[PDB]
Amino acid sequence: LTEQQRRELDWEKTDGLMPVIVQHAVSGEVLMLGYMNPEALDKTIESGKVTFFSRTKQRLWIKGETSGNFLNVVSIAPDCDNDTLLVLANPIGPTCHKGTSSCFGNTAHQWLFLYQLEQLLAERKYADPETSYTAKLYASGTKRIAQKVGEEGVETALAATVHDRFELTNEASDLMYHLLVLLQDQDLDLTTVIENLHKR
Amino acid sequence: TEQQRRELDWEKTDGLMPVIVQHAVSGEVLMLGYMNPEALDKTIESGKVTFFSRTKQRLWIKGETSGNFLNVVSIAPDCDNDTLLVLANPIGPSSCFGNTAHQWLFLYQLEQLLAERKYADLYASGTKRIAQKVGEEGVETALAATVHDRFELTNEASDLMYHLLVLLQDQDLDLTTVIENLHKR
Ligand SMILES: [Mg+2]
Ligand SMILES: [Zn+2]
Ligand SMILES: [Zn+2]
Ligand SMILES: [Zn+2]
Ligand SMILES: [Zn+2]
Ligand SMILES: [Zn+2]
Repeated sequence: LTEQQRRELDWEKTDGLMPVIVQHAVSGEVLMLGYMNPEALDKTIESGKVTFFSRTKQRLWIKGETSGNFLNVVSIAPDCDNDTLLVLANPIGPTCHKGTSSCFGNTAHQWLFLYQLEQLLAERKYADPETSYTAKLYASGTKRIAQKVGEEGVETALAATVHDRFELTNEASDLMYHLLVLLQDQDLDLTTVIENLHKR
Repeated sequence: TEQQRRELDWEKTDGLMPVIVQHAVSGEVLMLGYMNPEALDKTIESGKVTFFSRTKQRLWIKGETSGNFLNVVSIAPDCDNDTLLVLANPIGPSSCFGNTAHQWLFLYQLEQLLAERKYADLYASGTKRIAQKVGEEGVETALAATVHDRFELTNEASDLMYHLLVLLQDQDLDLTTVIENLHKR
């Protein structure tokens, strides 16, 4: 937030309490909505931790003050008419008091599933070979996982070349699953790949 | 939903519920508006996002000025029932929040741009040439992982994703269709 951006925030239209959307800075999941006054926004900038004004306790509260689940600020932006902020943040622990990542429960944009799939495949690392197909892959060693990425790339190429769109959909799915596993096996992740793509 | 609307905390929000609109596919936050109970009713029945103007100016279907409507996919309350999250599909341009975007949004945008570059100065070389790039970079990804060169593996996985998007677009598919396919398994 530039100084002039903060000058243009419409506190009078919001009656000194600005609605603030907190979104996961990587996955795009909407985590919560809270409210800020000028001092909450200022403490948010200075500390790097999302800080709200609690009308209940009529005090500032850094989200995580009593839970341990903080939101590390990555970015802050106003909307087109300056009466709502979007904070992109990294949660250190789950955001909702129900033990789950979002205060909005189980409604999620389509692409979130890919991120959740990766998360699941990254938990199954180092968690014994009949828990899942994934764990047994992990146990097979890097060479066998890479072998499946290679095979699935071949199947994807061939199904496209034959113009069998339904087979291309399924082999592309296989490719993605095994690529996720292979990246996890090498201490990487799709986020790293997307970043590398972004730089180019 | 029945119970969910029974349980919305209309009194806490002085009759006006904050409403986050988020792209149903990509996750981009598009806007924040406000809804009174009739605005939410009209939104549910019409399938188009309908707000109540906070200044004074009546009900208002998003797009009744511009042609840019939002088609409802999903509506959820947060945990203390004083904010709604609406997932919707826009029909007309993109976010009221400027350039800010979560990291994975870039993948979605890359796909879009790749579609827009069917008409530039790979695509022209046929399905076979793209499929060749996919197969070769699968090989290179497998080899780089196998020798534990994480930098090369990052670059090769990146090539592989980019060309996979090109191939899907070439066969009138996209990564959203693949993500949904993985979902149903
Ligand atoms: Mg390559
Ligand atoms: Zn606004
Ligand atoms: Zn919550
Ligand atoms: Zn396959
Ligand atoms: Zn709660
Ligand atoms: Zn709430």
